[PDB]
Amino acid sequence: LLVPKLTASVTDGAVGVTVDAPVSVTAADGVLAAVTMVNDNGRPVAGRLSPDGLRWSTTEQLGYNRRYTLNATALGLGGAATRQLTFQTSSPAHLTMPYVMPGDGEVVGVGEPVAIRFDENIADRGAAEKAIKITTNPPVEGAFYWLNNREVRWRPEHFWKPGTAVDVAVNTYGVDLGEGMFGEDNVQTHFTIGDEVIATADDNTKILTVRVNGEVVKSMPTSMGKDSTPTANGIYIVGSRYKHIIMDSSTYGVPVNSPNGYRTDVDWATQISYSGVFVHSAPWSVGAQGHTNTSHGCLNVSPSNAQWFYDHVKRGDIVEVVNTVGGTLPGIDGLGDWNIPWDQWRAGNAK
Ligand SMILES: *C(=O)[C@@H](C1=N[C@H](C(=O)O)[C@H](SCC(=O)OCCC)[C@@H]1C)[C@@H](C)O
Repeated sequence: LLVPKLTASVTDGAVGVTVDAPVSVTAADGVLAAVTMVNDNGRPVAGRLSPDGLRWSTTEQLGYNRRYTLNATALGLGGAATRQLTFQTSSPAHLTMPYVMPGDGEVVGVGEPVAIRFDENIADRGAAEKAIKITTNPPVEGAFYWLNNREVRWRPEHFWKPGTAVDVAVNTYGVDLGEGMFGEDNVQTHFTIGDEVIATADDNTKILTVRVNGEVVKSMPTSMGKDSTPTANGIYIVGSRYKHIIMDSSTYGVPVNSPNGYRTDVDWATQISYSGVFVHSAPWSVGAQGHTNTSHGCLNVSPSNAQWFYDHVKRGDIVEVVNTVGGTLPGIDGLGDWNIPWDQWRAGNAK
């Protein structure tokens, strides 16, 4: 003797409906005979009705600042039911776009953190972290930590195991990231951890030793930072690499015209900190390399050793500098994540 029932995921009259989720309508004691959704201009949204006729759902992205009208009719054996629902979606003050590293499909070293950089300051860090789904295989515990107002990083306690798949789903579209700011879009990346490559620069020997899966494969005489501009000790993540680059001290805050400044074109340069530490070709210091520290902070090595390093070291490999007269690389450098104690990194700084 029964009347079909409709259940929609939105209510007639709702405002600030968030656009992170599809809109659905379900029939009970009947099936769906017509479902249309239309924006404020009359333009159809459309979606998919399940084969059994019980569940309809939008299949495309719904937009910010829209007024949508949903019409639905369920026919039962015991009669009909029609509903019309009109609702408004979120109206952002601003949009932020995330950027993920490392690159999709890349193979990286064991020190590569997952990085989500937003193009605006994030007022609700908690909401951002909750929108980011990380899958690891083999599964391994990790945690988020913020390097600044825009960039959050995720990593395990220890260096990744080689062969780990890492999947990163940044599901920020439709999510309120605080003070009126909503994600511009979703982004996705997937990467894999490659060989373990750790290079150690010991100031006691002035040798940079590259170890691949625990074996020494290269031993590089090096000249590090002179006593007045020493190389900071600690763990550096390998970033980008250049056949040649102009090193401009202005990039890192220091005027070229200034006393500690510089502008020099160099070869075979591998970046290991945002503060501007590189491993690079230094033909002028070949005689100092292995003996005395002469640089601004860079790991000077021979031209063939620098090119070797460019060819054999990858994004996410590790350089550890030890025994220098300098301090420790900042944990928030950009490439100094591993210098923050796990207890502190785990507890995070979302609040
Ligand atoms: C390589 O020599 C680079 C260079 N490395 C350092 C560094 O270790 O930061 C310098 S000096 C920055 C500083 O504040 O030193 C203390 C002196 C008061 C610079 C970034 C260049 C060629 O990229």
